[PDB]
Amino acid sequence: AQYEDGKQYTTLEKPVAGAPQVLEFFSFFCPHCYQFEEVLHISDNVKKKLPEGVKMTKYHVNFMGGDLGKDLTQAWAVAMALGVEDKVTVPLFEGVQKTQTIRSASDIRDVFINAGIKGEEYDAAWNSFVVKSLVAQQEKAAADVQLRGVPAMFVNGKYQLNPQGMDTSNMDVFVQQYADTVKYLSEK
Repeated sequence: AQYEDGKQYTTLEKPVAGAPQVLEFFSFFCPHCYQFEEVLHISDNVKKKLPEGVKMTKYHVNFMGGDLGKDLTQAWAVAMALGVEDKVTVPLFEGVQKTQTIRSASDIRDVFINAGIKGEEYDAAWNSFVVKSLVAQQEKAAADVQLRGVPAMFVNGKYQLNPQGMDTSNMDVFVQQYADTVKYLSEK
């Protein structure tokens, strides 16, 4: 076939019922994730090729960066609650990997403040049970597929993207192949 199990994707031997249709995992400590976001715009280009009626979910993970890694998962929960993913994703990545000015929860907080979220609103979200449940969701979803590496994408809780098995001579071609694969798996 042109799309083969083991090549552009792998199949989970343990299916995840009720899973989000497109589920993506990342970490702000994850260098390929930085590439995926800043240089490749993977999530974007995937959505651009997905059918209608498709919803797209992105979760942060705890297993990188220890204490600050977890703070970041709670911050991403806040980001999701306030609908401000698109205002903090780039400064969080750059703050962690480029400038290295993110060293504590407070530095994470400054990113939101500078991006215009109000201190009051941020702290309220940060401490809210709506956010706690959203942290639980992020952890549960990762647990459901026994996740040990990011970046990672799952389709219908059944197929996992396999970027290693795609050509990387050309960034644009890598992206369109990646996205087309998601679309194929989507219609499976």
